[PDB]
Amino acid sequence: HLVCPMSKSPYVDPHKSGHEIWEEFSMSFTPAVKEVVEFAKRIPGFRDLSQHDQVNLLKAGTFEVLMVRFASLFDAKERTVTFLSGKKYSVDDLHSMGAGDLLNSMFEFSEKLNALQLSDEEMSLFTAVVLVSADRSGIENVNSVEALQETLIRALRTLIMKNHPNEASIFTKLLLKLPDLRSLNNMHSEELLAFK
Ligand code: HEM
Repeated sequence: HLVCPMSKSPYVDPHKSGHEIWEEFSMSFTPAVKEVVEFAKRIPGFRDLSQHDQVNLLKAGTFEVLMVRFASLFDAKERTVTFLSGKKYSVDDLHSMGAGDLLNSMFEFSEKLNALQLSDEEMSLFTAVVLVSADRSGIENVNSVEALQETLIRALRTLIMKNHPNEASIFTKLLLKLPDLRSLNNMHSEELLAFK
């Protein structure tokens, strides 16, 4: 089994080589990855970062961007995960196929985010913040990335205050999702790299 919803299905043909399995999986997740690249190019200040820092932000942050974008695949009420094919699998079945604490943590994350029911504009600006907030270990011009982060966070505060003048705490709640995403990213990378 391959219990990642970026796949078309969690079932693996055991008579395929590791390479064929990855190739097929890549045909499923690659369009999503390319969509994050096009999204990043549309953050105006992103293009002013060095080419190295652009690539490194995408390398570190693509997972967190997609986690936000695809939080709606996790239906906490139905306890189902929708895979990129549109097929749905119960949490129980996925656990029997080898999913565990990480899947549970993503449900918890998605439930809390899904429940905020952000508008498209709010979700899009939050996602920009997520990308530019990516792990900085690979970054050559930290101050430039921090400046862009600050600019986007200010825009997000302004948008949230417009849209939620009596619930400003939504802005703080969104910032507090950043270390949660970093945790999901760390745990997920461990699972990704352990895949045999
Ligand atoms: C291109 C991006 C991604 C790749 C290449 C990838 C790959 C993988 C691989 C190889 C595994 C281990 C599968 C197994 O052992 O059965 C995994 C686990 C998983 N991934 Fe992904 N993934 C990606 C993005 C995402 C995203 C964006 C999400 C959430 C929206 C996600 C959700 C999950 C879940 C729920 C698991 C199982 C967690 C558990 O074991 O409890 N993946 N991923």
